[PDB]
Amino acid sequence: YEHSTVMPNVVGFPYKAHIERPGYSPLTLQMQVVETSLEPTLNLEYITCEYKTVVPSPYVKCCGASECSTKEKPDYQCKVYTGVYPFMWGGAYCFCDSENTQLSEAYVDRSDVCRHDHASAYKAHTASLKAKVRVMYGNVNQTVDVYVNGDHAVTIGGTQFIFGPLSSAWTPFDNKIVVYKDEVFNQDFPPYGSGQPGRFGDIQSRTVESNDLYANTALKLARPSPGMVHVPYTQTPSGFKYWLKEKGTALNTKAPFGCQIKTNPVRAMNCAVGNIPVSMNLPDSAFTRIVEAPTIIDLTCTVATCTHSSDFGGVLTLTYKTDKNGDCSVHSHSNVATLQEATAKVKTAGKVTLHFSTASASPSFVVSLCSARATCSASCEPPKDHIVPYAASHSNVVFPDMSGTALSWVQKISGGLGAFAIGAILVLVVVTCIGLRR
Amino acid sequence: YEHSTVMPNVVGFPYKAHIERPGYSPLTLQMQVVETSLEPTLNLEYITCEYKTVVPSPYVKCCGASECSTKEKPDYQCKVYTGVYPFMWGGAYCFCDSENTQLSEAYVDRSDVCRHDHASAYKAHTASLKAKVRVMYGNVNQTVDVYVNGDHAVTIGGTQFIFGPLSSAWTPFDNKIVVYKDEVFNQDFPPYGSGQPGRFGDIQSRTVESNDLYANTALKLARPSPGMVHVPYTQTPSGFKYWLKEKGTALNTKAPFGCQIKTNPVRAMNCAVGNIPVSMNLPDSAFTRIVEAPTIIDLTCTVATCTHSSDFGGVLTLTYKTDKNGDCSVHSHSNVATLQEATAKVKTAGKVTLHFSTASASPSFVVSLCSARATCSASCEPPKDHIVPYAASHSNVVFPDMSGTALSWVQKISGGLGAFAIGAILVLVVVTCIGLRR
Ligand SMILES: *[C@@H]1O[C@H](CO)[C@@H](O[C@@H]2O[C@H](CO)[C@@H](O[C@@H]3O[C@H](CO)[C@@H](O)[C@H](O)[C@@H]3O)[C@H](O)[C@H]2NC(C)=O)[C@H](O)[C@H]1NC(C)=O
Ligand SMILES: *[C@@H]1O[C@H](CO)[C@@H](O[C@@H]2O[C@H](CO)[C@@H](O[C@@H]3O[C@H](CO)[C@@H](O)[C@H](O)[C@@H]3O)[C@H](O)[C@H]2NC(C)=O)[C@H](O)[C@H]1NC(C)=O
Ligand SMILES: *[C@@H]1O[C@H](CO)[C@@H](O[C@@H]2O[C@H](CO)[C@@H](O[C@@H]3O[C@H](CO)[C@@H](O)[C@H](O)[C@@H]3O)[C@H](O)[C@H]2NC(C)=O)[C@H](O)[C@H]1NC(C)=O
Ligand SMILES: *[C@@H]1O[C@H](CO)[C@@H](O[C@@H]2O[C@H](CO)[C@@H](O[C@@H]3O[C@H](CO)[C@@H](O)[C@H](O)[C@@H]3O)[C@H](O)[C@H]2NC(C)=O)[C@H](O)[C@H]1NC(C)=O
Repeated sequence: YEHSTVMPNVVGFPYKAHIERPGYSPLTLQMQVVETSLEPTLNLEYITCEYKTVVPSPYVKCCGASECSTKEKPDYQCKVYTGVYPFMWGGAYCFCDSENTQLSEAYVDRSDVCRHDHASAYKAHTASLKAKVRVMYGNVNQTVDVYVNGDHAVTIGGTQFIFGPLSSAWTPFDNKIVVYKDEVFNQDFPPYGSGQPGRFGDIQSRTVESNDLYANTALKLARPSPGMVHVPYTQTPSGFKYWLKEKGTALNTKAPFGCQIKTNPVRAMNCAVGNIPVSMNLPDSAFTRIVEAPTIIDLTCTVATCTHSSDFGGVLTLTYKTDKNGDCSVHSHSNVATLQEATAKVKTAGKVTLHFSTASASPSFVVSLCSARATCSASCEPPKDHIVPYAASHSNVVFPDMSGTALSWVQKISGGLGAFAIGAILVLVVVTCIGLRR
Repeated sequence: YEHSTVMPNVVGFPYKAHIERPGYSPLTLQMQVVETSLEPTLNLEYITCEYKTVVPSPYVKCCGASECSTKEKPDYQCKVYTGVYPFMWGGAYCFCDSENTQLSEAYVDRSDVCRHDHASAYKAHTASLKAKVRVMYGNVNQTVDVYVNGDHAVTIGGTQFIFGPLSSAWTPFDNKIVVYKDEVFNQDFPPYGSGQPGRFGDIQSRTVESNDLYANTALKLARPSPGMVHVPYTQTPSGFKYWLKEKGTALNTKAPFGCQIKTNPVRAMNCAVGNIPVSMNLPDSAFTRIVEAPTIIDLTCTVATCTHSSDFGGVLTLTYKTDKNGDCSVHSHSNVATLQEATAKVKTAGKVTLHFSTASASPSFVVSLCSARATCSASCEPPKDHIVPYAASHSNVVFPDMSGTALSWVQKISGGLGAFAIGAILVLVVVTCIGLRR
């Protein structure tokens, strides 16, 4: 028996579906979303880590000269000075007083611990939703892992379940992403090969193990002081170490809809948005023939107490007359009130109790026990607690019924005004007819 | 010196850009797309391969009964038969005449070579382009590998190049893709866990190493014949073997725009569509001071022969008076004609020759030698060869100049008719003015 439904994408909300086969007693399912996971698709752009400047020892040439040699090193620098007269602890070598040269050399390189501490720059698009649902009906429990898209069928006790694509297409990750350890940032990073010194991305590597490196950190050599051997240099500080202390905010403490961001793999979890269509296919063994089900007649519904609070703040009583004692399925056909239980024990005593949760001043809904029906109306008083540590258990519907107190007053006033207008129109029509018949 | 341009995405087309700095002599670059690659993004769905049926030896219970036991195996079928009386070569065992029992057991499993011969079912989206552009100018000649999007800057001899995103967003891969060896198929495969027996996807595995397996081949057991031990069964043949014989076509021999499809990784190469914006940043050492370059005056452009064919079938001549000899940078400012060379040696003899390729009956373009200018117009005759094995070297513009023979005839006829109409209008105006003056 094929069936379909639409259920909210809220974690912990006890959705109940009612299936009415005409040759069998009604059946009630319960589906709950234990966990979700919004998995995006990532493409690595480059990898940034702190750099490490390498300064080889100077080559002081005594009584001669040396020439600069170019090399293919990241941000390589080389210069030759003239007129150096160095000194050491024992004395001063380079016997020639003035005709000596010193060759300074330096270049940048990736750090030693870059494999353990680096920031990745990604591109995020086309998120894929994956969920873990709990399905319980009849006497079968289970929890399953289902991809939320129209092409994954999972069977739970002979029933084939297909969870349709999510209603919305909203993702909390922008096009460009920077990932560091366990934090995700919505950042716009410079393109590869065009990084600026002192800021994020001064040195960039295509991959952790990639040999190629692009470095732009304004390394500049200076002339050594007289009578010294030190190879002076200057360089703008690391851009990664600066970005560490001035990155600002995150996405963990910034994401909308109250969903946590994690890493490895990057994903946003338990993130309440949209609706999830569901398609089923049940075998004949799930239902019970109508002859076995108890026969219920003369169903009347009364409400003892009501309080439109987050938890189940209502009590329901049903009176009936039965021939045998068995099991019925209880369902509410409107989303203004949600029943706590899905089955009840019908007995010859003719009285059962139910719990429901509502969020309107005056609810009106029809409840069914096995095959019977009954219309319930009640007056609910507001609660007293200001704040509670648990989520809402109702569908958040506030508009009262047309038979409520406020709507009754509105109806009475509008009826009086309409009666006055009708009398006015009748008098005017009578006068016009009398005038025209003259 | 920042510059920007737009160059076609055609392999082998010799695009030349003209950079005219106000303080320096003009420059002509040459860019060429040697190779192109279009890489989609794939998400593996499952793996399919030929199955193998495992039939354990029957358990014949002499003088007794046996009971079937359920197991968690892919497509497990077990049945118990009564009244069997097996036989062997020497004699029949199970002494009891009819109180025997045989237990038939069978189940299906992944084949032995499924790790070597299998087809992957992907989902392809958000293709990314990548090219290999050869850039040559002055004394620079190099080939670079570039990502064709606004986020990769590559330095060629001191100049920064940023190749913008492709103009169009056309990709030849549908949403769903099936890959086999070196062939890509545009196919719609059944969802995981809902495969049908006999067709593609009868057995599905989430990954080649994944332990779980979904199998649905309609394996059914039958009662053994009297006096034999054989465990009969019937099964729908493999779906992979049907698919290999009824897959139909491919994408290698079906893709538009004449672009080859290759596998490992999945990619479409040399696929001519759209335009590639190019951004540049040149240093001041590439140009030459206008004082050093020769001065050109009294430039006349005369066309010797023209034939609007695919190759460079036009010969051009330039006459000039120059003070000193050096190098110039020729260029054509209209895409009607495409020159072959981007540099000519000027001499005191005042005569240089150039080749161009055009595809219109009567072209009209303005050519510039260093800083001079000249307008060229010529009459071209069609070529006789019907088919040639090389691509067109022109921009394929056919509309002739307003000075061409056909448009000259049109202009003359329209002018005659307009003169007639103007004369008639004047006659009518004079007549009506005289009439109104009375
Ligand atoms: C031992 O110490 C003496 C100290 O003078 C060194 O003699 C010096 O040798 C250099 C290299 O041959 C000379 O430089 C040359 O200078 C001329 C100009 O006169 C120039 O044309 C050459 O190209 C070269 O640069 C230097 O003049 C000379 N000293 C003097 C005072 O003339 C000698 O090289 C040392 N030997 C060793 C093994 O250390
Ligand atoms: C379907 O399976 C789930 C999970 O096994 C069942 O939920 C489990 O319900 C039992 C009680 O019926 C829970 O045990 C008790 O939980 C309370 C929670 O405060 C704890 O204080 C007690 O010490 C005791 O452990 C159990 O925790 C709970 N499991 C989970 C994961 O929530 C569910 O009841 C099953 N369906 C049916 C119809 O039984
Ligand atoms: C040697 O051969 C004799 C053949 O007579 C075997 O005796 C057979 O033993 C089995 C033991 O299970 C008897 O089966 C039983 O049959 C009764 C009545 O049908 C049934 O109610 C029980 O549930 C059980 O199935 C079988 O009747 C009996 N054959 C007879 C009495 O003719 C003996 O087991 C053999 N010894 C071996 C194989 O070691
Ligand atoms: C700019 O540099 C490229 C390479 O960096 C030059 O490409 C060269 O192109 C010519 C022909 O287009 C190649 O010569 C060919 O060699 C093969 C070898 O079998 C021969 O069969 C052909 O008939 C032809 O002679 C040459 O190898 C190639 N240079 C390479 C690959 O290094 C290009 O010519 C340069 N630009 C200019 C204006 O010279």
